[PDB]
Amino acid sequence: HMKLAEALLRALKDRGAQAMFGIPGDFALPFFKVAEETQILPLHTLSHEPAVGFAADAAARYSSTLGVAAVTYGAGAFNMVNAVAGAYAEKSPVVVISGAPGTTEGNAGLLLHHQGRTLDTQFQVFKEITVAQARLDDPAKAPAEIARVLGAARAQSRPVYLEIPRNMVNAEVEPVGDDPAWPVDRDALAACADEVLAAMRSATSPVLMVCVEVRRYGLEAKVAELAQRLGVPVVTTFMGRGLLADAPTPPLGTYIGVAGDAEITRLVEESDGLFLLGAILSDTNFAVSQRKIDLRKTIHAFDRAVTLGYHTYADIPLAGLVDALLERLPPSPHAYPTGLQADGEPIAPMDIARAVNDRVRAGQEPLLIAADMGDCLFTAMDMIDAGLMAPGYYAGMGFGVPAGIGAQCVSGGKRILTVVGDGAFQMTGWELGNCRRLGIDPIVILFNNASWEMLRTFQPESAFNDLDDWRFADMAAGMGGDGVRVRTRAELKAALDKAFATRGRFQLIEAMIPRGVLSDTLARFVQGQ
Amino acid sequence: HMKLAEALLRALKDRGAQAMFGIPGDFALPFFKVAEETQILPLHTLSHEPAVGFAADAAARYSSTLGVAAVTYGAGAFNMVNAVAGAYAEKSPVVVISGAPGTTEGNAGLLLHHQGRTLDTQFQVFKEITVAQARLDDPAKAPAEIARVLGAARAQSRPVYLEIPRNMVNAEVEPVGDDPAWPVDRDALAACADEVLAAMRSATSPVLMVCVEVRRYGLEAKVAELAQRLGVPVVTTFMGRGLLADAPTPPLGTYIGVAGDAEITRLVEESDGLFLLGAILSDTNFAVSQRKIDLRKTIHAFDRAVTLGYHTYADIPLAGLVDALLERLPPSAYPTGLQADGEPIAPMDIARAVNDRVRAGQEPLLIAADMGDCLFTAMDMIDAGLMAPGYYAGMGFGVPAGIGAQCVSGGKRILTVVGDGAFQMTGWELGNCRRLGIDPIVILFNNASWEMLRTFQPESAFNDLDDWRFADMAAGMGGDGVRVRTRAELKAALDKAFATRGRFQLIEAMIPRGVLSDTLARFVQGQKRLH
Amino acid sequence: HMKLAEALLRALKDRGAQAMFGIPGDFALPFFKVAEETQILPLHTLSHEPAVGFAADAAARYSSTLGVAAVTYGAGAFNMVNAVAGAYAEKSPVVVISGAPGTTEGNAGLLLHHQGRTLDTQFQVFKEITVAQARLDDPAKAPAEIARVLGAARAQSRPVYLEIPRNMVNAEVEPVGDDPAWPVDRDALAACADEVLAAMRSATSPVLMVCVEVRRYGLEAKVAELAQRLGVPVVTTFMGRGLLADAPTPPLGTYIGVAGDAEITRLVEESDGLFLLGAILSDTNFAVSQRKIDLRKTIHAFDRAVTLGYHTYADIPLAGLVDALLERLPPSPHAYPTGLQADGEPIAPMDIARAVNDRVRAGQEPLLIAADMGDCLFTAMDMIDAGLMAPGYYAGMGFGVPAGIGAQCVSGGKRILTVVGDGAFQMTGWELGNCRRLGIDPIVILFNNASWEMLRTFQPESAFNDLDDWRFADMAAGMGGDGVRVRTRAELKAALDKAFATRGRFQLIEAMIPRGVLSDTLARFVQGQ
Ligand SMILES: Cc1ncc(Cc2csc(CCOP(=O)(O)OP(=O)(O)O)c2C)c(N)n1
Ligand SMILES: Cc1ncc(Cc2csc(CCOP(=O)(O)OP(=O)(O)O)c2C)c(N)n1
Ligand SMILES: Cc1ncc(Cc2csc(CCOP(=O)(O)OP(=O)(O)O)c2C)c(N)n1
Ligand SMILES: O=C(O)C(=O)Cc1ccccc1
Ligand SMILES: O=C(O)C(=O)Cc1ccccc1
Ligand SMILES: O=C(O)C(=O)Cc1ccccc1
Ligand SMILES: O=C(O)C(=O)Cc1ccccc1
Ligand SMILES: O=C(O)C(=O)Cc1ccccc1
Ligand SMILES: O=C(O)C(=O)Cc1ccccc1
Ligand SMILES: [Mg+2]
Ligand SMILES: [Mg+2]
Ligand SMILES: [Mg+2]
Repeated sequence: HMKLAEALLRALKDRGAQAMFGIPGDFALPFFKVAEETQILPLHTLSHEPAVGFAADAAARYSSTLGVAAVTYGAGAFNMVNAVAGAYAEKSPVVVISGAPGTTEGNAGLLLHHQGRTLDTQFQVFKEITVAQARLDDPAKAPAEIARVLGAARAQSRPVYLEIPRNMVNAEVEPVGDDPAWPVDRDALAACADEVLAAMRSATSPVLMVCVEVRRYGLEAKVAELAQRLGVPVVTTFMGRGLLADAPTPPLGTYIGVAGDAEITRLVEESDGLFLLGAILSDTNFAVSQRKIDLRKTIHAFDRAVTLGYHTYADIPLAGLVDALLERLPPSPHAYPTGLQADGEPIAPMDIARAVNDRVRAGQEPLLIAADMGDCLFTAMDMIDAGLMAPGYYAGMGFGVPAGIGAQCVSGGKRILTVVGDGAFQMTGWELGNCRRLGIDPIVILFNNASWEMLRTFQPESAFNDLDDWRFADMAAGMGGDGVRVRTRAELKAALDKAFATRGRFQLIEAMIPRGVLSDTLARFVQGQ
Repeated sequence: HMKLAEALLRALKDRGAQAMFGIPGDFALPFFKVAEETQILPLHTLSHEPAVGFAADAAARYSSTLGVAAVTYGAGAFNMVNAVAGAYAEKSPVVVISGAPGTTEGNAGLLLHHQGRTLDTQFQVFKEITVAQARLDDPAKAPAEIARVLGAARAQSRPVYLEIPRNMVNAEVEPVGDDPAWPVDRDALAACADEVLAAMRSATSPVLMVCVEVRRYGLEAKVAELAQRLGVPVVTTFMGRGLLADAPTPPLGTYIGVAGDAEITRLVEESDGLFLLGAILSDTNFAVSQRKIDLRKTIHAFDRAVTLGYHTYADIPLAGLVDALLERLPPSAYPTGLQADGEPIAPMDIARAVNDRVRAGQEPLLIAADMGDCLFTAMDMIDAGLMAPGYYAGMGFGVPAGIGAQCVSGGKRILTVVGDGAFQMTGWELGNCRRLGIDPIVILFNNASWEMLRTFQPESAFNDLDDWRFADMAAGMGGDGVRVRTRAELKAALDKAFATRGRFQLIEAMIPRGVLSDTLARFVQGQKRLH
Repeated sequence: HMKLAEALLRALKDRGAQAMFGIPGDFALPFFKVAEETQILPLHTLSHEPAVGFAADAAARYSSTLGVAAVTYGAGAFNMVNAVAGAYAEKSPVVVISGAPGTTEGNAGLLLHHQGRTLDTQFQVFKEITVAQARLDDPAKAPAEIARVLGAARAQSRPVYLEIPRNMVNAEVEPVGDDPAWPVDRDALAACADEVLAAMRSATSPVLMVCVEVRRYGLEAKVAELAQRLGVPVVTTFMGRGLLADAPTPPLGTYIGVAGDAEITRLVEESDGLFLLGAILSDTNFAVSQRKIDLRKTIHAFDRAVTLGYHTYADIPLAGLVDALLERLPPSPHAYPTGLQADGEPIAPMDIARAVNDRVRAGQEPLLIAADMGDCLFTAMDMIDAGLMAPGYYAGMGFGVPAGIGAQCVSGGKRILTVVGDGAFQMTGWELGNCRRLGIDPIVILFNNASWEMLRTFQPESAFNDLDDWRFADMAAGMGGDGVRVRTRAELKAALDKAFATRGRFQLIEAMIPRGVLSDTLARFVQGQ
């Protein structure tokens, strides 16, 4: 036997969790107390719950494991609905742990601070944005519930929800067992793999298109081998940008329809054997298509199913399929913008892409990139990376900075490059004030165009997309980092070199960008939509 | 523009409805008044709501069309839940029409007679046993709703629910248009047909097994042609007994595993190309198997889907698949000898009697059977089709079904087989024959017992029933009854029943307790294994 | 420990159940086996499930206790929805026990005979017509579930639902404990009783109107004492006809608005202190009011609440209130149609009322009366009785005959008088064929007018209300009873005398009644509606 809170933390750690992010409240104090005193999982606090969710999500994307977000009842949990809905959409297994009233509280005739219409209102809301839930209000059942919920998060790669009455944190329970098993029919898998391979082999111009699930289930290496053995080109989706960064043979590029490279777009759209491997069928990934794409003519492996030839194979895990394909195969690109003119001219999005890329070509091992939504994301699309995480489908802003924070918190010393615009920084960039206590020194390039540019690009006439010029670099000092505003390419270049040479605190390079000055990609992308 | 009730009755007739069965109640009197006056559909009344449902259901089964059951709010509707769940389970499109309180009633601080906990309670209940429902409380929208709902009933071949406030019965509305269109992807259909056909051709011993949907969608003639072009034997499921009764080449037989003909069973379970066409995967159809059949290795077309090779093709209508297959293909013993002596009557003697008449020239009658040894015996009868609750297995279906079918059979007589247990539930409906202008022949297997249950658990006393003199009670209901105890009397009684028209003919056959068809005996043991 | 089925039967018996009615099916065989071999509760089978429900309901109304109805999965249970919905409406605590597939059945890839869309479909349907439900699929929990469900049936006086997987019938469990307790605030009760008494004392013409709950909770004797101590007249509702039959001072009559006695109607409608004690606020009870009745000006005690003076007292049990009123009070009629002319003239409804009433006045102790819906009920309204049960609010037909059967099954030798019309007899009158095996000999007076008269009375023009003339008396013999058709008052009188003098089998007096010939009450009642 052991305390329930302790059994839970150990169960998470046993399943790969590397840390726990959170913000306490009276309902969660007992649980945080156990998390801090046991130190089973490193405890990192943030300033506002959205960042807690985003960071757990990034830690999960970074290591392809479970992310852990702990909050208090109501004020905490409801403040994380947006980040969780986003993790659900982009299939990131974030474990939401919320404190709640004790099992005997609420029967005094009084309404309790933080509750919704009913004490169960919060549970009801999270049912909508998670794949499994459990209220750990029965010691006898807790272990099975925990294994069931965490088991679901790992299999479905989506968020789960655990509610812990505060009087149960220290209740004695048996250790948590293994995840329930999800049966897989060997004959179905065999047949599916046989039909998929045959479809790829009969195609004249086959294309392997990789997306999120490839990372979620840790299949990047195996999938590079599959492309290798099949002898076909690999292209990522917009959502899947950054996949196979460590592959001996990198993908040919990223498919962005009318907004991406013309040859990749033609290769993808004219393919008679397009294998959408673990892809989200989103507008962001396919609405930008120049020529209407017939999804029914593709091979689609997603959500533990495989569809092709107008029919679906149920209960087929991506990992199982990849292994099955490999077993049947015997052993055995778009240019990056470069050459930045570090002079006295104004900074444009692509100049930032060039600066980054030039240091790498010059010898700097690339950095994993965390990106927020805005032109910063369409610009990162042309950056050299060691992986990339961004809200490519949910597209909610605020992800960038806390994602870089969460990822670096578990990166074992490797720095994370963060790209975010002024609108997004206003929302959550402030979380950087926590870098000192957390012990990380991310490099953040803030695209300051004093505007919600993407929206102006969408509806140029409106005035509400105008924003003041916040002196983000001047405020960096107050949050404990080094901030520098840059207006010229030479200042940009120099600032970037200083940032990389300076560790110990966050480096905010505030890049002044004129309104109307965008990356090549964004413009066309918007019009495509 | 026209009255809602009238627009509904026309929409029902436009879709093949042939009659409306029902029992009235104050909340429905208006609706019934219109029906009676407009005569858009013959209005047949019965004694108890369960029969209303079964008859409407039998009528839909007989003509492969919609069935219409009209009842009153609460006391009427709720009393039909069992028949509707059964029609749902057995894919019969029964259209339930219920009278309801006026759109303004129930706002005087008072509860209304017949209502459930809430006025919407009945609606919530029916959502569980219907594929679509609609409360016709908006004249502007009634037409389109009638269309959506009746269309779902037709496409999915299951029951639907229509709730009519009594102050809406005579409300002006536009006429009802066509059902919405469920467009089928031609490319998917093509891929599906090609794969199914390839599988059938690569099999060395293919078998086409037909079940309910074949009749529901009126595909019997096309399936018989399909089998011919494919050159494959046709077998029915237990539920499908009676299918292709009027085909040039009838099915080889009916599969019932350990309880059926050993040859048919062998053919079915050894097949490397078992095509389950419109089949319900029920314990009644397959838990009888000699050896567990691996259903994932069959070709299964059911509920607008087609599964084979461990994958499924969604949105593929059974009729669409049959036609697709036919476009890819170029054209190309019953028990007898009743010994009419003084020996007691056993179930099989009854099949022999029925079959000898057919062999001597009698055109076979369609059979309506209830659940009990009557059904298992009917498995051995020559028929012009047969309807029974072979999956839901709910008793009481027998007599009402026979009645419902004969009401729409344009003169053809229906033979009904039923046990004493089931007759006690709905056999009494025969008292409506005169008024309905029908005279069905009813063979009542009377063993003073719930014999099928005794077979499951012989040690129990509660299966011993009293002896009711059903034949003696026939007269009071307007029919001719005769109780038979010997095989000779059985034979005489049957000839007289066929020779006598104008009144329903009831032949009450006394079967000794503990005497049951081998089929029933083996079926029960077969099912027991599943516990 | 003991077998679950056995624990359940004992729990029912401990709570007053006197019998179990049912029809088996393979899913329920194991349970019926236990019921028959243990004989904890006498087992009575019927022919069709509707009668099972109606009979359980009557047994419950008869002894003011729990009624027990046992059926098989699907074909059995769904066939009882109407009788159960009726018991729910008229507040009769019928315990529905249904057999179901074993906990491990249904996982073989096969659909199971009797199931609805899903295995849980039946459970879902019964939730709509019961106050509590439980699937006894966990031996550990079974005892608590049983006590919770049966506890709810007794407190709320409505049907409950128990589903028993067949593989659980013989599972070992601990004996069932007591019902969970439903707290009652002493101060609230005290205040409520004080305000009610004061309202009755300040009224100039107070009227105590009794309805169903008075019988359901066994308050007839105590309520007669209350009227006695308060010094006020007692009138029943239409639904409550038959209440206080054993009261030293019988009620003044039954309130049926424009369809009842004029003086009772005036007394009720002009009352400044109308106490609706345990009444159903139905159209059948109040829509017949001559003068619109302001329910808000009344005192209403129903469903564990009391409303008066535009306000409601929650959680006030009727029994508690009656006891409270009694504690604050120190110690201390409409004529019956009679004189039947037993001559050669045709039989009319009221003649039947007179025949019955004359035997009683002549010395025959009245019989409890079971009535179906139709003119038979409006006629029984003018009969002398030892109590009366009828679907006075739900108004569903088919209740009559099986109700008389169920009641007599638990009447300990007392005969039950049943009144039913031809339409209703066609539905369930056939259940009489079971009287011999069950050992009862009810007297049944069938009003044969070859018609659904009530409906013709409602819409005279229609032809579909015409019915053939079934020779019910001629068919009685086949069901093992004595049947006699009567056309003249002299035949009626004589038939009734023969019936009472003949015990050993059911006596069916088929009274031929001309169409259009009704009781006085029905005509006006219909027009009132
Ligand atoms: C939580 C949330 N609220 C609003 C929006 C809607 C939006 C999509 S893009 C954008 C403008 C972003 O301006 P930014 O300075 O960050 O970068 P840039 O456009 O290149 O100038 C907004 C407000 C989203 N996606 N999420
Ligand atoms: C509405 C309903 N309630 C109970 C049952 C359960 C049952 C299945 S079989 C059977 C006995 C039938 O006796 P019967 O005399 O009719 O025929 P036979 O067995 O050959 O003697 C019962 C009670 C079903 N299926 N449906
Ligand atoms: C289950 C159910 N279905 C229909 C109805 C609707 C109805 C209310 S009254 C009546 C006619 C009854 O004729 P009966 O011969 O029984 O007695 P009488 O009218 O005096 O001639 C019907 C059909 C109800 N209430 N319940
Ligand atoms: O601890 C919290 O989350 C709070 O909001 C503080 C608090 C605690 C109890 C009542 C009101 C506020
Ligand atoms: O999740 C994303 O946003 C991705 O693009 C996938 C990914 C995540 C982390 C490193 C590389 C790719
Ligand atoms: O018409 C019906 O369905 C009835 O049950 C008759 C009725 C109508 C109004 C109140 C009570 C009974
Ligand atoms: O619906 C049934 O019970 C069947 O067995 C199908 C059927 C119905 C009518 C005639 C032939 C087959
Ligand atoms: O026992 C019952 O309730 C039945 O309906 C009999 C039965 C049992 C198993 C399959 C089909 C019918
Ligand atoms: O429940 C009813 O129908 C009543 O009228 C109440 C009643 C029941 C049994 C005996 C006396 C009164
Ligand atoms: Mg901006
Ligand atoms: Mg029998
Ligand atoms: Mg009548």
